[PDB]
Amino acid sequence: APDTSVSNKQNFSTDVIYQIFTDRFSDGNPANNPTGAAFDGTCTNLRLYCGGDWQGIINKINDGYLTGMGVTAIWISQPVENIYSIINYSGVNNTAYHGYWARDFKKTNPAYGTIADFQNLIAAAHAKNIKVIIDFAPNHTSPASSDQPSFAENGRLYDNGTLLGGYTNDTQNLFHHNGGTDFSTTENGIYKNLYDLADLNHNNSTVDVYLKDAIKMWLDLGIDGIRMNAVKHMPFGWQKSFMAAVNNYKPVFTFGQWFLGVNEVSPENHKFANESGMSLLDFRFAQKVRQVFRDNTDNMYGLKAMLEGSAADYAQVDDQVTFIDNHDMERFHASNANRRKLEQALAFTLTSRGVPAIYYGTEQYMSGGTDPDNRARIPSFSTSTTAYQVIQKLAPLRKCNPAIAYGSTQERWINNDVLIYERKFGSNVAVVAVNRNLNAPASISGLVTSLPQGSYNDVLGGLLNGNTLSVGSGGAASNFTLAAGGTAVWQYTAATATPTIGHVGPMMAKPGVTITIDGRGFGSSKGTVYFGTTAVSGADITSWEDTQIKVKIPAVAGGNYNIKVANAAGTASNVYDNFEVLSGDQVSVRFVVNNATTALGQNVYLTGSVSELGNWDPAKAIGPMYNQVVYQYPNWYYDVSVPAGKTIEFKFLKKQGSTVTWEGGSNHTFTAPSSGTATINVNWQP
Ligand SMILES: OC[C@H]1O[C@@H]2O[C@H]3[C@H](O)[C@@H](O)[C@@H](O[C@H]4[C@H](O)[C@@H](O)[C@@H](O[C@H]5[C@H](O)[C@@H](O)[C@@H](O[C@H]6[C@H](O)[C@@H](O)[C@@H](O[C@H]7[C@H](O)[C@@H](O)[C@@H](O[C@H]8[C@H](O)[C@@H](O)[C@@H](O[C@H]9[C@H](O)[C@@H](O)[C@@H](O[C@H]1[C@H](O)[C@H]2O)O[C@@H]9CO)O[C@@H]8CO)O[C@@H]7CO)O[C@@H]6CO)O[C@@H]5CO)O[C@@H]4CO)O[C@@H]3CO
Ligand SMILES: OC[C@H]1O[C@@H]2O[C@H]3[C@H](O)[C@@H](O)[C@@H](O[C@H]4[C@H](O)[C@@H](O)[C@@H](O[C@H]5[C@H](O)[C@@H](O)[C@@H](O[C@H]6[C@H](O)[C@@H](O)[C@@H](O[C@H]7[C@H](O)[C@@H](O)[C@@H](O[C@H]8[C@H](O)[C@@H](O)[C@@H](O[C@H]9[C@H](O)[C@@H](O)[C@@H](O[C@H]1[C@H](O)[C@H]2O)O[C@@H]9CO)O[C@@H]8CO)O[C@@H]7CO)O[C@@H]6CO)O[C@@H]5CO)O[C@@H]4CO)O[C@@H]3CO
Ligand SMILES: OC[C@H]1O[C@@H]2O[C@H]3[C@H](O)[C@@H](O)[C@@H](O[C@H]4[C@H](O)[C@@H](O)[C@@H](O[C@H]5[C@H](O)[C@@H](O)[C@@H](O[C@H]6[C@H](O)[C@@H](O)[C@@H](O[C@H]7[C@H](O)[C@@H](O)[C@@H](O[C@H]8[C@H](O)[C@@H](O)[C@@H](O[C@H]9[C@H](O)[C@@H](O)[C@@H](O[C@H]1[C@H](O)[C@H]2O)O[C@@H]9CO)O[C@@H]8CO)O[C@@H]7CO)O[C@@H]6CO)O[C@@H]5CO)O[C@@H]4CO)O[C@@H]3CO
Ligand SMILES: OC[C@H]1O[C@H](O[C@H]2[C@H](O)[C@@H](O)[C@@H](O)O[C@@H]2CO)[C@H](O)[C@@H](O)[C@@H]1O
Ligand SMILES: [Ca+2]
Ligand SMILES: [Ca+2]
Ligand SMILES: [Ca+2]
Repeated sequence: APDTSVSNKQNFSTDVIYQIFTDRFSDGNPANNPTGAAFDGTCTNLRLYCGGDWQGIINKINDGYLTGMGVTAIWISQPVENIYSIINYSGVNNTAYHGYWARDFKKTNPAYGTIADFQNLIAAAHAKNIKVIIDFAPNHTSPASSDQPSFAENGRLYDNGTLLGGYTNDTQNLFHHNGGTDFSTTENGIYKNLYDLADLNHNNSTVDVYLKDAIKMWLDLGIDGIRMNAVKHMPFGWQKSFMAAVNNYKPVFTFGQWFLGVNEVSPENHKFANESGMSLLDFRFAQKVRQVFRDNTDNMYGLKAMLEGSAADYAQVDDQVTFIDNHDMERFHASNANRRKLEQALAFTLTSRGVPAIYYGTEQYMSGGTDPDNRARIPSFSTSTTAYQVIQKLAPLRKCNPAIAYGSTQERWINNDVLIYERKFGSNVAVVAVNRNLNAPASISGLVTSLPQGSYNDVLGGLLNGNTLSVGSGGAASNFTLAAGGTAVWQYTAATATPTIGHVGPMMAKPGVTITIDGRGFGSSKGTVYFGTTAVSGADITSWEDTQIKVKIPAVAGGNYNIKVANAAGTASNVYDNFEVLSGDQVSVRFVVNNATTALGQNVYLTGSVSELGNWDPAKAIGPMYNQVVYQYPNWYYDVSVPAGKTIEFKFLKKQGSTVTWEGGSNHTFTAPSSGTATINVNWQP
């Protein structure tokens, strides 16, 4: 199938995700509704179950609501069994309607449906060219009272019905007992409880092996993607090991939730997206959008800065899942705000780089404050809304115009309130004009584009007061007036002659695993694939078509390789960098070094004889390591993904900037577990 096929689990850049709060979408089966104090059929008490389930999703998939909108993928609440308790938080009853309080990762949440129901949902979706993404929160189980065991379900973790352990009397140390996080530091938010939620200990072999086995069941069930909950609250090294487990089995597009506040630009976050094996929800993008289009706290120069910066900071900016709101923030549409603000933010998002995600009901102009007022039941299934039509008109462009799915992004015209940007990929172009100023039109002169000479009709058909464009020679557009609150889209599509790679997934795996290379101009006859200088052709190239190529990763040494391809004629494509070839199956190992004294600003890192540890290159060292929670300075610790069963030599370094101090003596050595976890403890050698 082609790159845009529903069968493409490794690429969502040509799709448009619709995030569904399962309980608040559609109750397709009243028979599975919880009862009594745990239920409110009228969905007035937004903290109880409202009855929304998987059958309801199936129904809306079958009645054209989602298809008619151009939605090609859905992101649903965590499907696993949650606790059944009703939690009283200061006179307020609560339930796990949101699916974030897991109790058994190998079972379904009855409220949502059964295993069969889930299977039916997968089949119904795939039958309508709709991919299924599931939320997965392996950070914790549920709320628990380390003091009072009778509280809730004591954060009890079950394994397909078999109790593994609870928060109280945690002799096995399935959980963390480091108190609660104040979000003061990254390490603080990782090894301490998220609120009162029982923090799972991924360095516990039973926990590590359990979770990995769990996701495998869901993969076997047919999921096309994973949305990892609170990734900034789990060990990065462990998550890499988790992603390797997924990629080395059945790779599916995975993105994590790493919240970013207004104006927050974090290198840690960039590094995670660039090296974890998963992408992220674009909070940087979402927060700037809200400033620019919703709150009026930044102008188009901020949007432009975000677009340029993000393209340079994220190795795979096209893998970042964009959005304008979600279940953890005020609904984008303010009760008395001008609807055009939402329509414009949506139009911008749908035509921008990455993977667009639309919070359910956005298209019905739902308003609401923070939890749980942002999770009201969808008020209508109308297709006549302006927002609904904007999506219906733009969403499909991600499939028919590779410029929008894989194209670069360039600012072509700009001022305080106006942004005109261009997307380009092969013989495809798209230009988007946006005037956020709802009371003042703008005069556009001097606009230059990559569009071929001619007249271009607004794809939105003037729905958002757009207009026709006139392109002359050199691609210079004739003067035009951009209406107040105007938004227009102009495009050009044609067959691409030369091989051009627009996407690669997954971006991290061990040799032998099959990767998907998408783009255009590959030709119909098998060509060549390059991993760095290594050439791959013939049998290992499972399939080759103009837009998609499936090839097995060659048995090259672990490392970072640049991906390139050549058509049958020998014509080379562009280079898609940052591909990580694993040294093999991975395991999460905790490295601990004692007595590593440093000065303020100086940190300790880990370097080793394998690519997973940077092959002795300080620039590629692992860290900086932690020294507050699990161990205290001068003791340092860190959880790293390493090649399972390999004898590895390592050493520690002290670094300030790029200046590096090597641990003295000889190399430390150890053999990585064949499965599960392990902890290596050593003293820093002078
Ligand atoms: O059971 C807990 C909830 O679980 C479910 O939520 C999940 C999220 O849906 C999921 O997407 C993900 O999101 C979390 C993310 O992983 C974290 O990194 C972090 O993300 C950022 C956060 O979103 C930002 O808003 C911000 O937080 C700051 C906050 O904005 C700021 O105001 C302040 O917060 C303090 C409040 O101001 C103060 O009033 C008090 O809050 C109380 C709260 O009022 C009270 O009602 C009670 O909260 C209950 C809640 O009412 C319940 O509904 C239930 O929520 C569950 C959700 O419904 C699920 O969807 O349980 C809650 C907790 O028991 O208690 C609160 C605190 O005791 O204190 C606030 C904290 O000081 O400061 C914060 C921090 O700066 O920054 C974050 C990044 O640093 O949080 C995301 C949302 O939790 O994971 C969730 C967990 O599965
Ligand atoms: O949340 C706290 C801060 O978080 C963020 O900081 C991160 C850093 O930016 C990042 O680089 C990294 O830091 C690591 C650092 O790089 C490593 O070197 C290592 O540090 C260890 C150090 O090498 C060891 O020598 C030792 O430090 C000793 C230190 O040498 C010695 O002087 C003494 O320290 C005393 C202070 O000198 C003294 O002044 C006082 O400290 C006060 C502090 O002066 C005061 O301002 C106040 O600090 C605030 C701070 O101002 C706030 O901005 C906020 O800081 C956060 C950063 O902004 C974030 O970027 O909160 C702070 C807490 O109040 O209060 C301090 C105490 O009241 O007393 C000190 C003790 O006598 O002793 C120390 C200890 O032996 O140990 C170092 C680590 O223990 O590790 C660093 C972090 O682990 O990571 C940071 C967090 O992720
Ligand atoms: O492929 C090459 C090697 O790559 C890998 O090596 C990595 C290290 O394992 C790893 O630890 C890290 O190294 C850093 C080190 O940990 C830090 O401590 C520091 O090192 C500096 C050191 O602390 C300083 O004192 C100084 O070293 C001086 C040394 O003390 C001094 O005696 C003299 O060295 C001479 C030797 O004494 C002498 O015996 C002879 O060495 C022979 C060697 O005995 C013989 O076996 C053979 O060596 C092979 C080696 O066996 C192979 O395995 C292979 O090594 C690789 C490592 O295995 C990888 O892990 O190649 C070697 C060379 O072919 O042949 C040797 C030469 O005949 O000669 C020595 C020099 O003539 O002088 C030195 C310098 O004054 O400096 C050190 C560095 O400044 O920093 C290290 C990183 O720079 O990373 C390594 C990868 O870079
Ligand atoms: O003509 C090329 C020129 O186009 C854009 O410049 C605009 C500018 O953004 C407007 O604010 C206004 O000054 O009109 C200019 C066109 O004359 C691009 O921004 C700029 O990079 C480019 O050179
Ligand atoms: Ca139901
Ligand atoms: Ca945690
Ligand atoms: Ca790249």
